[PDB]
Amino acid sequence: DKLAVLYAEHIATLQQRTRTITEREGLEGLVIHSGQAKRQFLDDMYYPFKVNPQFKAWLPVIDNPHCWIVVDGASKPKLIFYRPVDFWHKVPDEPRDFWAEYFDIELLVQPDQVEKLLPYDKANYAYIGEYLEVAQALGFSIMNPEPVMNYLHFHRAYKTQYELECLRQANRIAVEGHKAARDTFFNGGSEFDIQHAYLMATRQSENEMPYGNIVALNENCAILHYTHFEPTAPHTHHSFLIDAGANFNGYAADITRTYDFKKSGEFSDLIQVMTEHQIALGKALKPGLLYGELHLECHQRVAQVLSDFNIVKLPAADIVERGITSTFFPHGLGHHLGLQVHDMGGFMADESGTHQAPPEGHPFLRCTRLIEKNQVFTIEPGLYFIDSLLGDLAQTDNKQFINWEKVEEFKPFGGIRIEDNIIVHEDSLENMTRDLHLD
Amino acid sequence: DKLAVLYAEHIATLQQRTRTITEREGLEGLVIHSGQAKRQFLDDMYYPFKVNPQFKAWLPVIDNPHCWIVVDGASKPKLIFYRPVDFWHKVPDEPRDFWAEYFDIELLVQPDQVEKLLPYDKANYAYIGEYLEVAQALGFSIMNPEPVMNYLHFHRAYKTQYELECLRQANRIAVEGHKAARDTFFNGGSEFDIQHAYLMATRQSENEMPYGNIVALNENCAILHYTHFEPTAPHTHHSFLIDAGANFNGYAADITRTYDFKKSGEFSDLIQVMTEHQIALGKALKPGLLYGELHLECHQRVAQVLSDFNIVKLPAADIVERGITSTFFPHGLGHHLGLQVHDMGGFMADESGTHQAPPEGHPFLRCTRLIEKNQVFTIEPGLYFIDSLLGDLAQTDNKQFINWEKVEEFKPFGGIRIEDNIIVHEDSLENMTRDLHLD
Amino acid sequence: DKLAVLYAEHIATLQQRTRTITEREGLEGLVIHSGQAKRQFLDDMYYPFKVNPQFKAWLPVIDNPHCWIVVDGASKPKLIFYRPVDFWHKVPDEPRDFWAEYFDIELLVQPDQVEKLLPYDKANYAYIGEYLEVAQALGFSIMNPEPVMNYLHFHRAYKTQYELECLRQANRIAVEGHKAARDTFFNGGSEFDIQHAYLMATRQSENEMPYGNIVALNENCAILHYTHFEPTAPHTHHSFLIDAGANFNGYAADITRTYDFKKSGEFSDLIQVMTEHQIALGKALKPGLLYGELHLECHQRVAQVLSDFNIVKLPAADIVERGITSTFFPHGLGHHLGLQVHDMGGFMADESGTHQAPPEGHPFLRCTRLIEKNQVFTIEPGLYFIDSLLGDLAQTDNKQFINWEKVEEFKPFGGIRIEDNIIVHEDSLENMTRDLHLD
Amino acid sequence: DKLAVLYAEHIATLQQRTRTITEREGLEGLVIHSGQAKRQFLDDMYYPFKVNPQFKAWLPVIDNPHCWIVVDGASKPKLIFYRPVDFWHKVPDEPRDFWAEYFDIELLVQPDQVEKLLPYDKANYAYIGEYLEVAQALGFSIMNPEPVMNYLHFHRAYKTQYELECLRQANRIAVEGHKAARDTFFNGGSEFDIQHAYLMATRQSENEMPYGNIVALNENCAILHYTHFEPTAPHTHHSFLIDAGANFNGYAADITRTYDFKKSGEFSDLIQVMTEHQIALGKALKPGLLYGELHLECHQRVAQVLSDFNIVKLPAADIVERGITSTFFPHGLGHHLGLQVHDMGGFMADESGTHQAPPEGHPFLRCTRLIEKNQVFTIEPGLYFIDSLLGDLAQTDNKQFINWEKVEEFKPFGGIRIEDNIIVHEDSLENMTRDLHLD
Ligand SMILES: [Mn+2]
Ligand SMILES: [Mn+2]
Ligand SMILES: [Mn+2]
Ligand SMILES: [Mn+2]
Ligand SMILES: [Mn+2]
Ligand SMILES: [Mn+2]
Ligand SMILES: [Mn+2]
Ligand SMILES: [Mn+2]
Repeated sequence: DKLAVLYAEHIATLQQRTRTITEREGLEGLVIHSGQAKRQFLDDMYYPFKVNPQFKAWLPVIDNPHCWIVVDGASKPKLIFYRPVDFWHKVPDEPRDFWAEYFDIELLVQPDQVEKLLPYDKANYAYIGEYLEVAQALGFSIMNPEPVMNYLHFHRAYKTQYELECLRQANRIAVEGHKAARDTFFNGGSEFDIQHAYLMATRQSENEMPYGNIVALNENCAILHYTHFEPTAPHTHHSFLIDAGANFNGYAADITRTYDFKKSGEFSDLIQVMTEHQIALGKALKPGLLYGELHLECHQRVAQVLSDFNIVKLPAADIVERGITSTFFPHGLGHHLGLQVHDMGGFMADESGTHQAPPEGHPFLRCTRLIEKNQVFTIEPGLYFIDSLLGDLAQTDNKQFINWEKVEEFKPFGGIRIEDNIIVHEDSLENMTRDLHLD
Repeated sequence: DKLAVLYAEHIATLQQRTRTITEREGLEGLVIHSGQAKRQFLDDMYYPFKVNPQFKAWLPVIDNPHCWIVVDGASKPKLIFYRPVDFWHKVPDEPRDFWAEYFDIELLVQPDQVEKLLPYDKANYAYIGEYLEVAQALGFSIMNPEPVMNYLHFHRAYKTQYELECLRQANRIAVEGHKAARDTFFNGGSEFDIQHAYLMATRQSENEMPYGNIVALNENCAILHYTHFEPTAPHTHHSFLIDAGANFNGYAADITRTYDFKKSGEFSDLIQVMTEHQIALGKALKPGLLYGELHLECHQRVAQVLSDFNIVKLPAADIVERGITSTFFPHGLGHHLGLQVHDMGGFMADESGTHQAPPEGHPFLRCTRLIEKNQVFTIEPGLYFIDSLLGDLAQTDNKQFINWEKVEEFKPFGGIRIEDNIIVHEDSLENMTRDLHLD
Repeated sequence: DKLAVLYAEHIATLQQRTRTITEREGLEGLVIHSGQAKRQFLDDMYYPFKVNPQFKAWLPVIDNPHCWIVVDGASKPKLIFYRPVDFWHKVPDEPRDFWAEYFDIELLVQPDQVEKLLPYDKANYAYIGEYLEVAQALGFSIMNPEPVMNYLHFHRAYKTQYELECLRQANRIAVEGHKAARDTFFNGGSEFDIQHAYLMATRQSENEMPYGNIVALNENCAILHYTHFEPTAPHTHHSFLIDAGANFNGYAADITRTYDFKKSGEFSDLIQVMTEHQIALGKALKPGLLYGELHLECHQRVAQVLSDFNIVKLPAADIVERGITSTFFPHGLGHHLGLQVHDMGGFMADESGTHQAPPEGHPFLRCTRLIEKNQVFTIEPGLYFIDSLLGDLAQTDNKQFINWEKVEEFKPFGGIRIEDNIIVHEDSLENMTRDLHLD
Repeated sequence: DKLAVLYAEHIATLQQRTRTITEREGLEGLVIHSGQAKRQFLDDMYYPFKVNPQFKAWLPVIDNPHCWIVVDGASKPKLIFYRPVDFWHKVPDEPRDFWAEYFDIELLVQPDQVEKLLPYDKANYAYIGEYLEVAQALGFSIMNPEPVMNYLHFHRAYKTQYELECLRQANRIAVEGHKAARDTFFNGGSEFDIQHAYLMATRQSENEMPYGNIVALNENCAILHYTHFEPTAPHTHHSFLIDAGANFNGYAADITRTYDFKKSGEFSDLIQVMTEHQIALGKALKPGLLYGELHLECHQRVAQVLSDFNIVKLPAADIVERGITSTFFPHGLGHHLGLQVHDMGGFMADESGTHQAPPEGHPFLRCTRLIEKNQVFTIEPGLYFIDSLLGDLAQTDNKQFINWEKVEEFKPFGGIRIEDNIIVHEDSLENMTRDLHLD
């Protein structure tokens, strides 16, 4: 109904985008491959299927390989839809969903008989997909050409109204998970118990999550890419960090929340100050401003928190210029969000694919691109107590400046990250995460 | 300590098998590659890791890519063990578990720094792994030679005592899952709720499962490769079929049970009668018998049930000779079980790789090989009410013989399968599943 | 094959222990004598053969005298095997059991032709055996020296996985006995019929039993060391108490069960709660705990049962404080079990041999030693109505605290003992008896 | 009542025998020790009690150690009777049996205090017992003096009218036993099953048996000291050799029978012929004939059977001269029987102890002594096909003579032995075995 309608402009929007770049590069159209299931070595099991982002761009079909889109930006889009008819599979209906009518559908019953339903002459058609050799075998010659990719990847930054609804919906699901996650941390459950409380509340499986959820207690908070889910709970609960999203129609939420168990004490106050910095950095988004500048203001804000709590025995500004903040805040402030979690385009200046330079002493910044309307961002300010980095700084001459007596008090809490998913409109911001009553 | 003691003899066995086939095929040794992480197309997210079965045949390291085993059956096996030390990950400990003692362990910090740690001259070493291009770049020319793969796959039928213990231990975990899934069925939970109770009880995540679990309610029970998990319950609970295992040290369990929701009933009775055949089929495993024959026996048994219950209006003997049983029982009785769920060597007559022909009527049978001691099997007799297969039979000259009214009564219950994991001993059968008092 | 595989580590372990103690005490090795058959005074009949425990420690040859072991913990163990070849006995083919390969076996034809095969200079060998006058005669000087006996007896508490499997296997057999014995009790069989049913089911003779079975009906249950087997049944069957085990490869089961003839009654109730105390006392075994204390914990469990059943008219705590419990429960809770029923090392705190003080309440205790993993225990809590012991309590201060009217009610039923055999693991207890599903 | 009256003559008959030898050797009397329970090496378990034959020659007390008889052959004998009073054993009744009134009974409650109930001056008393060390401690100087031993042993050959009833009561029991044994053989029971049917029917334990029953099937029959009891039955049933007795009041039976499973064939005929010969040997007992000759007569009969059946080509008498009957009949013909199975005196010429010479050909014989009245005997004529002896025969110049094709047809049946317990009278014979109609 609501989403169904917003889709019509989605198509038109893409249809145009296709026309522009097809006709510009001398192509008669694109052929976009959802992809294939990957078989495990020597085995008859498969890896969980992951759809070509460039395919699901067009429609919410994320769970079906051997699917093909042919589009030129002029003719109605033709879709080749894998619907096999074996007795061991639930024979699903012919596509009668909202997106169906917007495509010329042909049913493919066996993955090898595609070679007939694709254009006879594939000399001016671009294959957009992973399986290069499977392409060649079919007749294709042009395969993922950089101008088409660079161009398509630039305009992915600009979401249609359909996309923006999808992302809103993804956050709604995620937020529900986060509440169930939070509640089981206060009951004293294990990492494993929490992860499965989240999945339970989202009503999504481990493999539907758009990224592997990070569910950390105590020290594990500090570990940024903490994958493991400890089945037994710790002897004592101090801190809980969860970074977990959800899927809707190919679009990802991405929400991080840190919690103190005692709701009081130095760590409790540390999160609340960081929250203040987060929300502020959340509102600082506006078109015209380069994303890199918010990243510089984040280091400024952390430096302040490090000064005020006497983790570092220096004024805010001296902490920044010395390069100390990077030990406690080693990662980007955030990134574009959408079909892919770390979404495409966030480094680009123009549709050619030209790189937008990163600032000051942060040459690895994820998202540096000029903020515009219809762009969706993450805001992930972090403050961590990581041993390997604290160890590296201990060797460095800055060692004298660090209050190690304070650091050691915090190590059992691990660290903090707070992440929201923000839409930038023309004269307003839509904090999708905070608009849904998640503290 | 028990597992540890069995493991010395595991190494001795594999060293001997390795010495036999390397000598036999003119090889100086062989190099077994754990595998790599697969990056998703155009993305920075990866697929879940899946260790090379040939790698995990040696030791229970299933979570670690960029690991290499160099082995000739005479020298102490060399283990190149991936252990990166980055600040965003929890530093893993140097391998110190029971198996470490049995390998000369060198640590590998960067995957591409492996060049220096493999044999200088890879002339007569066979690479065993998925990643052929990498093998070539490193200088290997022999890769997965059929003679070696066939030999190893043949002898994988004969479990060491180490392996049988692993498999036992796997069953033990899976049963905890089965118990919890059953209880939540009888409390009127959804397919999803059930699945997540299984995960909760076994304390293993979705991707730790040896295979995608099948959690079906009522009508989904007839769908053999049912993968979906309905978040919402059906309105009325009739039947529940769960086929789900567990991992221990790289060895799978593989258990199916069917339940009726009501205490009693027609389907209730069909379950227990089917259960009676499954036990008897389980007991009919005896060395020097061709598995194929038990499959034939299964068809006889399934016929008797179809006759007795008045689903088909013929005597059991007519039902087999008319071909009717296939419609209700279309798959194999079972398979070898081990490192792989459909384990290697199961179609083999000898260690060259030569096929053992299956029975005339069912030429698509999995397990055809001569039963022997120290082999582990499944026994999955089934009776399903499958639409596409029933339709097909309504077209044939057997339509008159089917009680379509009684077939319609059962359709809401879907189908039945009951699967156990049995080790075959010299003068006894150990039914790992039933020893654990699951019912 | 399972036990065969475990044996390897067994030999290793014993070798290590031998080498440790033989070096420590300046011994070049030790000689371990199986024993001899004892002739009956003035007769040409012999007593039944009872192999030296120190001999069977190494291998399961328990029915052969004139066998010798020479070991230093380093060189391959020598076995002098007695193999007489006269027409009047069945000459079995040379040793080819799973243990053969581990020994340099030299055949002995005549027991007095052994001096040829033993070390010429016996100065630094210790003789371990009973037959001292034979030791001296062959040239031995050191015999059963305390330093060595003590060491071997201390580490006998730590069972190899082989030894644990042996002990499980003995329980398997014993349990078959207890079922048959229980059954013929309920069929109104005599003590003699029960015994012979036990032997019939265990498929072991009287002389193969690791101890003289206790098989007691009615009032005989009150007699702790009841060796008689009354051939005619009593007039009424009230109670039955069987303490009986089995042999496997030289290791002992030691199970006790008591039953009421009617399933109902007060005595019946008493069994049920004694059972519940016995189970709990079973689960209370833990590494880092003096068995001593578990003995006391029993006493207060016993008192509570006497309180709850109007046998003693005091609150639990005072009952144990007076010394009332020791009349109804006049023996130890249990003992180490292994090669010997009351296995060695039970009361030592160190491998020197020095004692482990019993609690202040009782200085009679068999087993006082600090519990650890890979140690096997009996839990024999009991409550009896012995006249003699009740007669002494009549002649003391606490005489007017007892319910003589209630005691006479129980005296037809004799008493209760409930004995299990439990292996202590690191983070679990394995109750061998109850794992086999004898109630 | 019946044997209660024959006891007084028994006592008296001994009182004389004593007086005679005590007077003659100049001793004030004898002290006869029942014995002691032997402790197992390093253990708290004991061997089963075996009573001093000399102690049980007076009365039937076979179950009780630490009993002492003081007897001079003049006064009424004294009996120290072990009667402990502890809470772990049944306290039995003060002797009130048919022998108690003939002894001045003194009660012993603790073995340690026996040197106070015995004579002050032990200088002129002989200790008769096994425990030479315990004697010295008590003060005895004379121990087991040969003149006395030889005398009592000589006269043991002459049974009192009491002793002859006892051995009649033992034979009654054994034969019930033997019937069960035969029945379960035909029913296809194992050696173990047969043995326990025997013990069940006799209502006596293994250790109550006067000797180790020999229960042999098939090829085991050829084995003379076959002690094993095979728990599983053999493939096919052919033959069955049992040699098992019983006990009454310290007096042994000793009966052997052989059977054929088919009641027809050549082996069935060989038994039948051998049992005629056996009965004819059992009738050829006459006072005044030296047993030595019966053996020779025996050897000449077996010879006949070896010529009749084509085992040996030669005629009866040549067989005997060539010495070849010692290959098929290599043991004695029989022996005196009483308190001990191979009873005392059977090699003695007179009461001094001088040995009666055995027949020239066979110095290796038990019984050589002249047959007289009141002397009980065994006749064990045997024919066996023993590989050991038949190997010694084929490597001599008598190979040619025997029929090797024929022996190989009998080897499956092993051998034959038939044994009866006969009282020799003045003008009659009393075959106690066959008088109770066992065939
Ligand atoms: Mn995130
Ligand atoms: Mn993010
Ligand atoms: Mn299966
Ligand atoms: Mn399965
Ligand atoms: Mn015990
Ligand atoms: Mn016991
Ligand atoms: Mn005999
Ligand atoms: Mn005899």
